[PDB]
Amino acid sequence: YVMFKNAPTPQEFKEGEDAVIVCDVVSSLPPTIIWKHKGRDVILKKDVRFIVLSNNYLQIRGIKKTDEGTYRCEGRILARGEINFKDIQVIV
Repeated sequence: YVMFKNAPTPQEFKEGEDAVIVCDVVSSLPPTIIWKHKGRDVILKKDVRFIVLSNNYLQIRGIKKTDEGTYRCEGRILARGEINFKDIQVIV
C-alpha cells in the first residue's frame, strides 16, 4: 500500500544551507516516491545538490532562494500501478 506520513507541506530552510524536503510515505517496498515540480522529475537529472534519502525525503544541498516554491511528492508503485501524491511548499 502507500500511506503519506510526516510531510509538513509549507517548509522553510536557509539560503545556501543543506536542506531536506520532509515527505514520509509508507509505500509497499520495491517502488518509491517521485519528486516533481521545481526541476521536472529530479530523480532523472540527479543534480550535484539533490540526494533523496531512504525515508523518501529530498536533501537539496545549499537550497538556493530561486529553487523554492512547491515540490510535488508522487508515491508510485509499478507492480500494483499506484500513483498517490501531494504538493509540498518549500521556502528559502
